[PDB]
Amino acid sequence: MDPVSVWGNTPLATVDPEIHDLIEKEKHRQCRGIELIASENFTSFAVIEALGSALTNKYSEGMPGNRYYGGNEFIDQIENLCRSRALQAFHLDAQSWGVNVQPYSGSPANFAAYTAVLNPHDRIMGLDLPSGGHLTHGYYTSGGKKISATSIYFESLPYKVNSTTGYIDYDRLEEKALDFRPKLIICGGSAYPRDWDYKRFREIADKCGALLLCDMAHTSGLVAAQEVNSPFEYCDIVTTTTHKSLRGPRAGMIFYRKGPKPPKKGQPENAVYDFEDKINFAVFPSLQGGPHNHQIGALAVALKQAASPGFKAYAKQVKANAVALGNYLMGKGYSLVTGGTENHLVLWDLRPLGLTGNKVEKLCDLCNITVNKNAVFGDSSALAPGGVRIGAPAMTSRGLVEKDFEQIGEFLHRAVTLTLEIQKEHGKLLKDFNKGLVNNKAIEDLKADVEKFSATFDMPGFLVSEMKY
Amino acid sequence: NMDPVSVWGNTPLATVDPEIHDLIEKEKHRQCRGIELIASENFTSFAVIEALGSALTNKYSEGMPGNRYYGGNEFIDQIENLCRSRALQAFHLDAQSWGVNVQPYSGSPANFAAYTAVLNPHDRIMGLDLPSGGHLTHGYYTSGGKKISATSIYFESLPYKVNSTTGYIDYDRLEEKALDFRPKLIICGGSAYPRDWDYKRFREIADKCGALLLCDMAHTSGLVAAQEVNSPFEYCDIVTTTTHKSLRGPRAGMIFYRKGPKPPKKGQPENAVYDFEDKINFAVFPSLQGGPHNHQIGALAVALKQAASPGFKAYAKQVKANAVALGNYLMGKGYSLVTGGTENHLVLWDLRPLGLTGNKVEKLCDLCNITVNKNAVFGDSSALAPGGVRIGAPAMTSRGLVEKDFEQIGEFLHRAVTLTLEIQKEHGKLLKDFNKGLVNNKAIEDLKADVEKFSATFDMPGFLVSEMKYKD
Amino acid sequence: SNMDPVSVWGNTPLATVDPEIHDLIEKEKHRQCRGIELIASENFTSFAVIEALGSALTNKYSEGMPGNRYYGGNEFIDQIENLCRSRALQAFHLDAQSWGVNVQPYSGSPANFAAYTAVLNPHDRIMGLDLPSGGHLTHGYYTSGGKKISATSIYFESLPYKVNSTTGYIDYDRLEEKALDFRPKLIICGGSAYPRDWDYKRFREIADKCGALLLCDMAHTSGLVAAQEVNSPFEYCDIVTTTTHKSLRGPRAGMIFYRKGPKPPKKGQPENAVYDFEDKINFAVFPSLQGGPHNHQIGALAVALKQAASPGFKAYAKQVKANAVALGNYLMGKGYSLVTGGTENHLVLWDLRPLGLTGNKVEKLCDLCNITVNKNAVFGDSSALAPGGVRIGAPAMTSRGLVEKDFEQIGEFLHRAVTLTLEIQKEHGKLLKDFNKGLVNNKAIEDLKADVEKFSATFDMPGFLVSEMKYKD
Amino acid sequence: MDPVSVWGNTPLATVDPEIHDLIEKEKHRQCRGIELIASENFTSFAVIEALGSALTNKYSEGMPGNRYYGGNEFIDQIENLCRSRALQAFHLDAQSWGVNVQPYSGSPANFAAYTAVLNPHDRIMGLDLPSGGHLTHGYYTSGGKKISATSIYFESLPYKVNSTTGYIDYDRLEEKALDFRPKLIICGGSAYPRDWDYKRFREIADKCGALLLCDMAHTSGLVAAQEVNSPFEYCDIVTTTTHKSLRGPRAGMIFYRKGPKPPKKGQPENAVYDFEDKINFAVFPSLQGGPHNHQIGALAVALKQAASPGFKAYAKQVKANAVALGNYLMGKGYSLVTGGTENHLVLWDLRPLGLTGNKVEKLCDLCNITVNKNAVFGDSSALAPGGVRIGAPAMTSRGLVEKDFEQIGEFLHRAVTLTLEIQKEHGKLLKDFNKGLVNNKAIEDLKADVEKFSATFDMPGFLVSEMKYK
Ligand SMILES: Nc1nc2c(c(=O)[nH]1)N(C=O)[C@@H](CNc1ccc(C(=O)N[C@@H](CCC(=O)O)C(=O)O)cc1)CN2
Ligand SMILES: Nc1nc2c(c(=O)[nH]1)N(C=O)[C@@H](CNc1ccc(C(=O)N[C@@H](CCC(=O)O)C(=O)O)cc1)CN2
Ligand SMILES: Cc1ncc(COP(=O)(O)O)c(CNCC(=O)O)c1O
Ligand SMILES: Cc1ncc(COP(=O)(O)O)c(CNCC(=O)O)c1O
Ligand SMILES: Cc1ncc(COP(=O)(O)O)c(CNCC(=O)O)c1O
Ligand SMILES: Cc1ncc(COP(=O)(O)O)c(CNCC(=O)O)c1O
Repeated sequence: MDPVSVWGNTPLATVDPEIHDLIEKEKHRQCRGIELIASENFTSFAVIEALGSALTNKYSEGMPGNRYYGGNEFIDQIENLCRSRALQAFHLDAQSWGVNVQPYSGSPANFAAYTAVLNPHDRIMGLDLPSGGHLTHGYYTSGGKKISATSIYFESLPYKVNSTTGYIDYDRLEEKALDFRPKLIICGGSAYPRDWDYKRFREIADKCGALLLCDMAHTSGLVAAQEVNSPFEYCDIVTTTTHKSLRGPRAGMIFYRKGPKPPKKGQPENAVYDFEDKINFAVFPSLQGGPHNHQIGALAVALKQAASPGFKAYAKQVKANAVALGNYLMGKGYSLVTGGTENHLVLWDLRPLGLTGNKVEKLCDLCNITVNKNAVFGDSSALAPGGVRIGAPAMTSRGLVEKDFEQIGEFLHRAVTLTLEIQKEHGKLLKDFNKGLVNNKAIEDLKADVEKFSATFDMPGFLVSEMKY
Repeated sequence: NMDPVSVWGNTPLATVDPEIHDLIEKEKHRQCRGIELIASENFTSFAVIEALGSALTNKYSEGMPGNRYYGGNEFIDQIENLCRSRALQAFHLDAQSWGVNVQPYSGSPANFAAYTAVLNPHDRIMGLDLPSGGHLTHGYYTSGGKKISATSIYFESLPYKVNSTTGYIDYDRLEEKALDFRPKLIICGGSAYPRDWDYKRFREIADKCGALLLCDMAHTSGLVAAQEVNSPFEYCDIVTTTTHKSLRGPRAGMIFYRKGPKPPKKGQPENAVYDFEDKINFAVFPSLQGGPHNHQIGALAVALKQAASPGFKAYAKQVKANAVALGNYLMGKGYSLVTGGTENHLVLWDLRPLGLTGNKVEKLCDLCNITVNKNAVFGDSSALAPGGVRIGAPAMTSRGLVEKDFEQIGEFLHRAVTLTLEIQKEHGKLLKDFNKGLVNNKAIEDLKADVEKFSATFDMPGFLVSEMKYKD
Repeated sequence: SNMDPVSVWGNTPLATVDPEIHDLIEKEKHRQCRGIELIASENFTSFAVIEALGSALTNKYSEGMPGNRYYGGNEFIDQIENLCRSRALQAFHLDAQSWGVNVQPYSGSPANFAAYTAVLNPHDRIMGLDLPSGGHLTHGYYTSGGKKISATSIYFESLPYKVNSTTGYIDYDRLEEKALDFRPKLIICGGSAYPRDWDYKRFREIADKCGALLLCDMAHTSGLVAAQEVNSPFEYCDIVTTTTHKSLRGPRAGMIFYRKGPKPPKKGQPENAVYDFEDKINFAVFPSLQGGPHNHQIGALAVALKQAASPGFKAYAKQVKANAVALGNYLMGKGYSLVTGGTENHLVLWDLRPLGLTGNKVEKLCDLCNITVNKNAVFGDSSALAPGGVRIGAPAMTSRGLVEKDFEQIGEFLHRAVTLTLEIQKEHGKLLKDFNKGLVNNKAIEDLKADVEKFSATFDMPGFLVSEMKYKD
Repeated sequence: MDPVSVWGNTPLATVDPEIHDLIEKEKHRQCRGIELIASENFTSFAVIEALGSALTNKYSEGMPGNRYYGGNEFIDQIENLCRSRALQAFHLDAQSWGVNVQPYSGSPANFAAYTAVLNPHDRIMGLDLPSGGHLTHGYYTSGGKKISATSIYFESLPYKVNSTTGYIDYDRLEEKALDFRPKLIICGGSAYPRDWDYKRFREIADKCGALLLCDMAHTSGLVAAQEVNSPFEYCDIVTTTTHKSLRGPRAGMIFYRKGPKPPKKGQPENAVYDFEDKINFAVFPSLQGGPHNHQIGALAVALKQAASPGFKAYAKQVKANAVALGNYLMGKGYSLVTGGTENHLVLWDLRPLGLTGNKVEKLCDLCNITVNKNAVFGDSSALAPGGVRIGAPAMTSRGLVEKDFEQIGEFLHRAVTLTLEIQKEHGKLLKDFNKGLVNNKAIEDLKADVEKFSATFDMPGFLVSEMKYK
């Protein structure tokens, strides 16, 4: 065999220079560009140290103090600490709320949450994907093609935003819920630029007999910082990712109510919530196997970080940065969904200009401007949807303030002005528009300007001064 | 006022979070000061860990390489491409005949994705019964009818069993059951089965009943990569696996699927090609998962390189030799091993002839720094107090232990079980009474000290012991 | 310990084998011709139909299709079933290369469940008219409280469409909107208490927009359809189901019509594409859902389908519609509220809530007066026990020969019944147990029963000779 | 409009001469041949008079006293009498049993019974169709094709008879039930020639947690006459048709337990059965609409007839006739599944002779001998199965006794010998064999002998001229 030191203790740069080289290049990409994917962030080195740790070695199926394996003395303390810090980060009373921190990621957390409270084929309603909801909110297409497993194993009827204002159509939602009678109503979304009227969602849920779940994955950092409405006030269950605005590792959690139910006509006195055992069982043994304890430890670190005054100031800045970027784009005459934002992102409708989102995402990516084409209301094609989604969390984490985001706006303005000029000269068909991308001097200049701008800012997670490139 | 970036973002865990830092340091200590015998556990390499804890965690990359839903994946695509190519290479697969998806978060998501790819809800599956050695996700429901795995809720499961006396898979009963039940999918591979699999026979059975054949090689994938056990790829349509067990990688999953022309079947169009790739990819994303965890994928690409090396082959040989040597020691003491030995990395130990349940042995061992898990054995209904303990060699073999060290582990386990027997005789079989013997017990203290001394004489992969906070 | 002679058990009349059942049937015969039968789904079928219904045809097992049976001995059963199917196509003026029919469903609800089983997998999506809006149980009925009632809401995923709250007409825009979000595999039209005709053309437009199959359940108006007195669903629907005992005036049975031959031009469908319903629908009926056909029903149905094709039957269906209108006009001449303010078919749906009444009260008092109706849900109802309406149909009494002025008398009898219901309620309270107290020893109920009976006995009765009947007064 | 008397009172022979002629030809066919379909019977004129009556005109959804329509004063009394005569015919205590008599037929009864106690995709086990079970007992084929909706809306795992004895393999049933964990186990069958160990079925159901349902459709008449084991002693639910050995109209019935549950380790004290409301709801409003009241009335007549001493003697004779036919066939060296019968039918395995049942059924049909081809153990083809099923109820109703059924045995022996000869001349292929079914002198002679034989017997189901006084 090989001595332990050789295969087991040698650094990555020697054991696997090919992968090491690719990681170093990805590290250089991350701080040499403008990273505007609304679901991305740059997590802390401390989170990354817990992530890449011996915690990966441990099997710990079960719950702390009730495991299927020996050896979990410290894994249990880690998971317990993570759970308690999660309640604290979101200002929850442990007698009123519990949390499962084992979901591998956001989509597993939602599927487990649904499995906990729903039987196969029970009805759900979530925000329609083109209106800003997530895949796992029951997404099938307007052509009736079932995409998400949440529209396969359950019966989805999505609700939509107002086609002209972009705000959730609460009236239609209530009418729909009353006809369809969902077992579960989901709120929260992936590309909705406004806050959520959780009070109205509760009102509606109560009127049709549904459970109410909020998926706060995108805004969970703003929620912890109390910079947006808290779903916990009104929802039975709250799921979330931990890697977005929360700035943690890639993981999920499922919060659930505990204790006495609020008085409701038709329900016994002393009625208590009964989510905890079902939610735990749905994560394990129903759906997952071994928890990823390096994720839980990393999560515990990020949850402590999210409770700090500094994180709260970061969340304020994210919102202020998104507003300042949005105001810049509208000041150039561009069209934002709902005409502004209340959170970390803006949804920018490109159809009034003539372009689809893949065109500007492709050109932007050539300029080290990382966005993602994103569905907008009415869209039927995931290849060429009508908009781009831009978020502030990632570059806010690198220290940027409003003026820097106005310069980001300026770069996007240039990128889109180039996009239209390439379209007005080489056509609207895709491959014909690709022609204007090869050896484009204005792209190279925009790229050079973007790299120059990006390199002026700090980078969490790792030392620029030690990276290979 | 926002924190300066370095203050929250560039400072070490030791400073940002002393509590978690200390707990990770205690766990690192616990990992090298005991004997780790959980068959599904391993100690992965520092190189794997360096990729796992990396900026790769920052990137959203839904889709496939070259077909993503986000910009910025120039290097993610190369890493995932590399990871998939090394996966095929590790298992000696022709890329015209096999593809792989390396995005599943873990083994259970890999299986549920593979099922979702090829099955509609409520379709029929057949896997090894859990008390016979099969995994949760192979359709586990209890002998009392209680649906446990979601793979028994969203699909219709009919488990097959081992022979009640011999402990080997009853292939005749499996075929008879399969022909009556008519499953869409037959699953092989196990979690607590100590023998190799007659995959050729599984193929014949699957052909007779029209079923797909999937092997879950999570436990033995390391031995398969080293060609130390039967390869499921010769006969199975689909192979799922985890990567953190005998394969010694990160925690992740992998789905392998055939590609290219299908073999001849009467009633098949000629020039018929497999059609798994698109379905399997689609099942993983956008059907079930969201963003890949690229730090896992990167770490996996590193582990797959390490598993394709001569030293890993010799590791896999040693793992098997250690399990055998340990099984022989235990059996020499009169202990019952299911199937009377092993052909892989684990032994399944039936404690019932001793008048013991595995939770008692597990608890006592844990106090002695011997880390095992209680395990169901044939006929068990209690997951709380099943009739067995399961012992594996991958983890301690990765620390450099050879047969004589595993005979020593056999003796420690012998002492552990003898002690458990003594506690029970003094205080009683009830768990509340038995626990009364676990407190201030000098022989537990003594066995623990002996285990810690033995365990401390071996190297540890993954981190430098000279660097750890708790060296004593 | 000996076997009875065959004739003793097997050839003796009901009147001697079973005096108690014979007497009860004689009392039901008396009941049927001595009151006013206004249940919209009831009719009085012919003696000829009844003679086929009670026949040796009941003795035969004939699973399968004519010429492809699982039993021998079907030489004549095959000819009867073929004649029934061909007469079914002819009664609805269907080209046999464009339409086929299955005449084995035991009744209307089996017919629908089979039609759905043929074209749907379990949990597939369906949209039918909401029951309080006029749709049938088997059209996906679950309550506004979310309780699944019909198995069609258990084995399939239902989303009902509704009428406009104020007008009572189907809200076609809301249906289209709902269909586009819900994406049903099947849209159902036809109803049980919808008093207007159906815009089948619009249903086809909606169904094509969402890629759904389109099925019409014409159970209630099938007689009016055969007579070409209402819109024909066959122009626009893929599948048409129906009972045969309602306005069609036959036995209790069901039928499933389905298209055959080339499919009309649709972008995305291959050229030379043909319908593929026949095998699927037959298989759903048998072996999937039913066992042996009820050949006495099929024979009787064959008789009814011949009778439905006659000039006299078309005149019947015109008189049914004229009678319903005359009755509706009389009722709203008194200020009563009919849903949609009138009718285009055989029934009216009478919303009693503006009177402060529920249908179960009116139904109970009517029954005591020999006026046979049924309480019936109206828009917004949640209670099947005490719904807000009563439904009145013309088919049964029209079959006894009643014309418009007779139906205006019926309206007056109904007006008197509702007035008495109001007085009993005013005097005895609105709670059911208190209202019931006013139904005992009530002279006006006695008087109205007497007037109804004397009116009722002035008309003929199909199905049996009143001159042979045991209870002639 | 036609006067009422023209369209509505004129007899069938004038309104519709075509259908009248076909019915008359069918009556002639029924009394001129030998009717051996085990599921067929000749019902009484009294039953038929109730079936063809003004009861067909009434809508009566709901239960007696709780209808969705007015006017049910007398339909309620008819249905109540039907239900109580159903309990009486099967010697059931009304405190311990209820019955729903609205199922349109046997298959509707079973699907409703299952819908009452099962959720979609719940697990059931019934006797495999080639082993003798019914379509509605979860039938999918050995090639895995779902055939019955009971294998589509529910999850079926059939249990089989012993391959070599033809008797149900109870040990394998138990083993299967323990592995599969069905919610419902069904017993009773369509082509099983032996009685059922209901005691063992109860033991197996108690052991795996399942409800136990008997579909007694084929033997219900023998059950009412207490000539076979009663399923009611051990089963939670008993479904049945009424038109087979029970000699009634085509209808279904669902019996269900009521009252205190028998002592069971785990069940709370004072536990009561809770089937009634669920069974009623499953029939209506879940699955059916309006009851067919003319069937309910005709059923009430048949149930009174089934309670009689003469019907008990009929049931004895059915069983004696099946035994005598079975012994005659075996005496010719033919193979019967299980080597005999304990009920009304014999299942005849034609494979040892190189024959499939469709050939025998076709030939027999040409000779006015009405049988049905029938699957036997191992069969995959429904078109050309391995056997023929022969039943005694119908001929017995015409007064035939053991010697008459031995002559039937001889006609069957002649028919099969004649089939084994048309297959030497013409070949095993259907289209080939089929050529010998035209201008066959032996077929013609056999048909004439069968005719002469059948014409010597009485026939129920028309009115006797002397009784034209009442
Ligand atoms: N053969 C085999 N052994 C194995 C596993 C496996 O999948 N297969 N496991 C990992 O792969 C662990 C055991 N996984 C299990 C998880 C839940 C239950 C179970 O029956 N849970 C019920 C009862 C709980 C109780 O009794 O306290 C429940 O959760 O309610 C059994 C085994 C370790 N050993
Ligand atoms: N054991 C048993 N015998 C019985 C019946 C039964 O239900 N069970 N039957 C009454 O209860 C009749 C047979 N009923 C059957 C109906 C359909 C199929 C069947 O498998 N049909 C397929 C194959 C068609 C073909 O091969 O041509 C199909 O319809 O697609 C089999 C038997 C008479 N004998
Ligand atoms: C055969 C098999 N398949 C899949 C899994 C699941 O892997 P994850 O825990 O990553 O989901 C396991 C885990 N079994 C763990 C054990 O046997 O102890 C397994 O044994
Ligand atoms: C609202 C929401 N919920 C759950 C998830 C799932 O997280 P995972 O990818 O870890 O499964 C996402 C991810 N959406 C990513 C994006 O909006 O770009 C999300 O936006
Ligand atoms: C056991 C059994 N159960 C139910 C039925 C169905 O009855 P209906 O055909 O009325 O739906 C049958 C009919 N089997 C007919 C035969 O054996 O020939 C049956 O044999
Ligand atoms: C539209 C419609 N479809 C099907 C049926 C069912 O017929 P059966 O009862 O034979 O199952 C009805 C009966 N409804 C009766 C009524 O409206 O009063 C109906 O109105």
